[PDB]
Amino acid sequence: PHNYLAVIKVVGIGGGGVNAVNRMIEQGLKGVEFIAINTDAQALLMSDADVKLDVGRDADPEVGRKAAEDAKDEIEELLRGADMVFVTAGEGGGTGTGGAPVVASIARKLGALTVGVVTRPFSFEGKRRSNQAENGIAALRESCDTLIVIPNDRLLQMAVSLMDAFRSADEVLLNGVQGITDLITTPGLINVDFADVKGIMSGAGTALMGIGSARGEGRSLKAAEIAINSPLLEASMEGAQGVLMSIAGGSDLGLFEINEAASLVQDAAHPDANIIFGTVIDDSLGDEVRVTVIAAGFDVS
Amino acid sequence: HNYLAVIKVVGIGGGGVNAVNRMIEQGLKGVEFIAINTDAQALLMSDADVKLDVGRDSTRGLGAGADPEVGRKAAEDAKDEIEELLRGADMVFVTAGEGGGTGTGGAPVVASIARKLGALTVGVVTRPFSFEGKRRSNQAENGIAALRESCDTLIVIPNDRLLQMGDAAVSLMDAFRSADEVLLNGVQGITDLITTPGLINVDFADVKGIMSGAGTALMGIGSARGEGRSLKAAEIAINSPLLEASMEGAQGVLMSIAGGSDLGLFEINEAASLVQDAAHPDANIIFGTVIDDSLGDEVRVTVIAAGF
Ligand SMILES: Nc1nc2c(ncn2[C@@H]2O[C@H](COP(=O)(O)OP(=O)(O)OP(O)(O)=S)[C@@H](O)[C@H]2O)c(=O)[nH]1
Repeated sequence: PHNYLAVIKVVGIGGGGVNAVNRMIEQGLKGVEFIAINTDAQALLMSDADVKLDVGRDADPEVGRKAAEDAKDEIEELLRGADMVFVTAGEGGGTGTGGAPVVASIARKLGALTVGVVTRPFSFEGKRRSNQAENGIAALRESCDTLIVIPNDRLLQMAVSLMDAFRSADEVLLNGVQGITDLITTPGLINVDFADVKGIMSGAGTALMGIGSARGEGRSLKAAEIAINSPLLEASMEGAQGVLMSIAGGSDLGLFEINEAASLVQDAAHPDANIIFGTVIDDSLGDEVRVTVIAAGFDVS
Repeated sequence: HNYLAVIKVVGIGGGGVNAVNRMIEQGLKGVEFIAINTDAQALLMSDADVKLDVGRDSTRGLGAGADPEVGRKAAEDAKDEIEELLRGADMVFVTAGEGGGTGTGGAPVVASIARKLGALTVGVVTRPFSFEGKRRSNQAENGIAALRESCDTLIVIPNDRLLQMGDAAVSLMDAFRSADEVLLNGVQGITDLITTPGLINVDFADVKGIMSGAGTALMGIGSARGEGRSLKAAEIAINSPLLEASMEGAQGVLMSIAGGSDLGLFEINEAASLVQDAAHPDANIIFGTVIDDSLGDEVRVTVIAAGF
């Protein structure tokens, strides 16, 4: 599936996934195609995504899986020609959890680089029966090139109130897509080869994410140090066999400070890691920079 | 506190969704608008930020047939989904016209979810006009009782009182537009204190303090222009037919006065002094101001009375 404009499709499925996609649209995530797949028969969350599919008209993960399988031909036509496909059921469970692995499985058989994004709920939300959430991860993992896992519990170490906890979760979920897609789609001083992104993420397994932000003097080293040490990475970093790092910032981000952060991440990473590094121009940020680190794979000693 | 409060306004059922459309058309700022209904077509014409169609198999997109139990089940069936839309709100408004199936039965579900999450939860609903018939009146009564259980504060506006206000409504359509406007005035009279304060700043913490667990409430509205406007608008508000002449009895009162950026303390204080004198001798009264540079020489007073 060769392209020089990388075709990136972002699929939100189920109520939480469509809601995640609506937030990306509302925040102006650029360069990707949004697809909203509703999986529930009794309700429909509307969306401004350019492409929409209501497979429900026909809160169990099993119900979502069969609804998605029932619509496999339509989903495939929707995904055909993508170089990369993100799939997420977003926050909360339900039918989207059963549908996401089917979308992933189809994207991968098509040859797209297939990236799942899945959240672990906060421990205080309790647990609905049969271990559903943890079976959704395992199903998603069997059919993704890379599954990015966001353990929401680790956000309470980044003092957090309940509303702040929920909002922090929504924002890091949006970053699990945007951090990577911006690096591919929006030019910075340091640009990356999509084939290198593919070499890092194809068949790579589960990955964790870290984020950091800083302003003013020494901002790049500071934000990179926060990101590399993020509790959301759960110390995945020293074993990771593949590391992707993106620095978003204004047009005036200097080569020297860019290179300082690049050097820090190479020191932090396993000696044998592939490291993909680049920058993103976002003039809306003033003097803030924002760093995303994706750490994929594991040390096998 | 420098805290940025997140406010979500839910309209559920046809009347609630039309009220939310009116809030959007009048430029109410600082809040996210959510529309919930049992009719995919009506929702298509909503301008809300989030639109959720519920009860699709039970109603097949034609509303609850005036049956509140149908509306309750459609909302409850979509509880996890509604909760994920509300997650993160500091304050939630639930607005509807009581008396039909979708709003009557579904509003208490929305409010219970928001309350369980700990958001300050404010209902703003109408009673149907008496000419709509006794079944709608009874259904609304029951829906209001259920909603009151789920809200921190529930503001109830009787549509019958609207007919004693303003000019004689030409037509059913204009009367319901008047209902839309008063539901907007009830939401905006509170949220603009938080989102666009004037000289006397009443913030989210202050509003939570007086509206948490306050119970059933009434509203009055008044506006005037030119010389003596603040005293005039405040007197209209506290005599409002909507307040059912209950200002004297209220032990909790929130008042907001909106005016241009040149609304000054003398004027503000003249209106507050008027309202203090008409209030219960033990009333807790919070006075706040709103900047609204679109108003001209006009000021708008809103009074929320609770604690009877
Ligand atoms: N504010 C406002 N209220 C309305 C409007 N139309 C009707 N109402 C009031 O709202 C009440 C409930 O009507 P409506 O909201 O349309 O029903 P519903 O909740 O959607 O219930 P349904 O599914 O059985 S049709 C009516 O009895 C009437 O008093 C409107 O356009 N704006």
